[PDB]
Amino acid sequence: SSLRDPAGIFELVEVVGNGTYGQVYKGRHVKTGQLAAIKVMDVTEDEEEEIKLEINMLKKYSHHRNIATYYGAFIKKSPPGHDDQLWLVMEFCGAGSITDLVKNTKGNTLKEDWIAYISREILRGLAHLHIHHVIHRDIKGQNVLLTENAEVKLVDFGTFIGTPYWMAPEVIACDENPDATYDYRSDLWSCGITAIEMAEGAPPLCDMHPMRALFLIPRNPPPRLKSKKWSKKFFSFIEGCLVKNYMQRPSTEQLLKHPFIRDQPNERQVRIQLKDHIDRTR
Amino acid sequence: SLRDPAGIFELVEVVGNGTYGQVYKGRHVKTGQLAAIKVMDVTKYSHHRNIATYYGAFIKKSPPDQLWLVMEFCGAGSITDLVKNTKGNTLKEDWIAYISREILRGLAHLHIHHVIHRDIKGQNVLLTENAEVKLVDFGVNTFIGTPYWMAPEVIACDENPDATYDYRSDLWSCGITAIEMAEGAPPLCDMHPMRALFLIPRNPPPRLKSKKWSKKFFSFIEGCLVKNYMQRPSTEQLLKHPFIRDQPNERQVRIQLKDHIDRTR
Ligand SMILES: Cc1c[nH]nc1[C@H]1CCCN(c2ccc3ncnc(N)c3n2)C1
Ligand SMILES: Cc1c[nH]nc1[C@H]1CCCN(c2ccc3ncnc(N)c3n2)C1
Ligand SMILES: [Mg+2]
Ligand SMILES: [Mg+2]
Repeated sequence: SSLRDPAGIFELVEVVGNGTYGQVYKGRHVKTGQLAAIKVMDVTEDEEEEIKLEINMLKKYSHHRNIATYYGAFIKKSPPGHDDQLWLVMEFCGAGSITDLVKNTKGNTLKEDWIAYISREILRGLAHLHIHHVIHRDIKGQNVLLTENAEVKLVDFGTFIGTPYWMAPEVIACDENPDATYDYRSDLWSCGITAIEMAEGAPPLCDMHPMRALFLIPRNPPPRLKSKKWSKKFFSFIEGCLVKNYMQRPSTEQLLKHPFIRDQPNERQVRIQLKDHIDRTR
Repeated sequence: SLRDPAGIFELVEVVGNGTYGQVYKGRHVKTGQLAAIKVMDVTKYSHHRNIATYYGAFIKKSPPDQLWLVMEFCGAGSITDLVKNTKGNTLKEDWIAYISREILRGLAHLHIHHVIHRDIKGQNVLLTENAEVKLVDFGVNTFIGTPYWMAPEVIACDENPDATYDYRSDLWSCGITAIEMAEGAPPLCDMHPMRALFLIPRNPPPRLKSKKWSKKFFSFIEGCLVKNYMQRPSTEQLLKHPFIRDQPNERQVRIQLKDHIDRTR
C-alpha cells in the first residue's frame, strides 16, 4: 500500500543513460554511497495496481544474479492533488550496455569467446525468469548490462511500439497471426538477434526502415551471420536461437547445453579481458 | 556560423515531462521570451500563423556535439492536455471545428510547399497563451513510435508491403485527432500498440462512439477517414467541408477557449 520517502536514503545524481530509457536515474544510497538505478514514475489512482504489480515483479524475480536486483520502492509526496512520484530502485550496472560495448569496439565486433560468455549469462538470467513463468519480452543489447565486475545483468524485464529488430516472428501481428503470441521462446529469438548484434555491431535489417523490418521479420527465413569466419559451433547456436517457428525452437535449458554456450574453456581469460576492456573505457 | 546558446537562452526544463524527449522550455536570458528547444547529439516553413515559428539554432560543442533548435513557445500546452483537462474528456463541438480548421490551415500551408507533416495528433497540436492553434514536429531513427494516429498506407502490412507517406496521410491523422478531441483518445487506444498497428489497415474507418454529435461532425470524420488514400480528399477540399467552413460562433469559441486557458491553467 503506502511506502516511504527517499529523502535521506536515496538521491538522484542523475539521469541515464541519455534519456534513452526514459525516467531512469543514476542514484545513490545516502548511507553507504552505493550507487543504484532509479525509476521515477508519476502516480495516480488509475495506475495504482499496475504499480503494485511492477514492484512485486522485481521483488519476486530480481534475485538471481543475471538480473539487476530490486532494492526497494519509495513514495515521494507531491503537493496535494498533484501527481506523486514513485521511486523504483534497483542495483546499478556501471559498465553500460552490450549495445554500448559493441559500439565502442573497433570494427564493432566481439570475439567469439566473448559472445559465448555474454550469451550464456543472458541465458542463465532468462532461465531464471522462465522458470518463474515470466517472459522478459525485450531482450536486445540495450537491456543487457555490465557491472563494474564484468557480471552480466538483464533489465526492463516483464503506447509506443519501439524498436522491432529484436522481435521474434511470433510476436508481430499479421493475418496468419492476428493475436501476436508472446511465448517464453520469444526471448531466445531476441537472444540470437543480440548475439548477431555483438558479432556484427548491429541486428539484421538495421539498414531498413523499422516499419519495413516489422513487416519483413515474419516473412524472411532466419537471419544469418554475414561472415563465414565464425565457428560452426556459433553458426549452429544462432540457428538454434532463430528457428523460424517457435514451436520447434529449443528451450532455454536446451540452449544452455548447446556446445557453443556449454564448452567455454577460456571463460577465465574472457572474464579478465572483459574487465580490462571495461576499465580502460571507464 | 552558429552561436553558443550560453547567455542567449537558458534551458528552464524538459517540456511535457519527457513526452517529446530532449525538448526543453528555454527562456531568453535577457529578454525573458520563451522558446522550445530540441537538443540533438550530432555528427522558412513556420511563418504561417498555424505553424509554430522557428527562431533559429545555436551550437554547443563538442565530442566527447549538441545542436539546439529554437522555436516559438506555446503557452497553453497541447490540445491533448486540453482534452485531458476538460471535464468529461470531451471538447465542445464548435471547439473541435475551430481547432480542426486551424490544423487544416497549417497542413494546407505545409502541403502547398510540398511538405508532409507525417505526425498529426493532439500532442503535436499546440495552443498559445492567446488561444492560437499551432502545429509542431512537421516532417524532419530506430523506433516505431505510437500507431494510433497512423494512416493505413503508412503501416506496412500484408497488402501494403511498402508503407506510403502521402500528403493525404495527414488528413487521416487530422480525423483521428478530432476524435481525440471528442473522446479524449484516438480509437483503439484501449489496444496494445502492436495490436492497433494490425487493425488500422484491416478495420473499417473508425467512428465517434456517441450519437450526440452533429451530422456535419460525423460527415467531417467520415470525410477525413477514407481508408484508401487515393480516394481521400485534399486539405483544400476539407477546408470547404461545412463542419470546417460554417463556424458562426468562432468568436464565442475563441473567447471560450482563452478563458479556459486561464481558468484550468
Ligand atoms: C531502474 C528500473 C527500476 N525498475 N525498472 C527499471 C529499469 C528501467 C529500464 C532500464 N533499466 C536500467 C537502465 C539502465 C541502467 N543502468 C544501470 N543500472 C541499471 N540497473 C539500469 N537499469 C532499469
Ligand atoms: C522544439 C522543436 C524543435 N524542432 N522540433 C521541435 C518539436 C519537438 C516536438 C515537440 N514540439 C513542441 C513540444 C512542446 C512545445 N511546447 C511549447 N512550445 C513549443 N513550440 C513546443 N513544441 C517541438
Ligand atoms: Mg540478481
Ligand atoms: Mg508562425
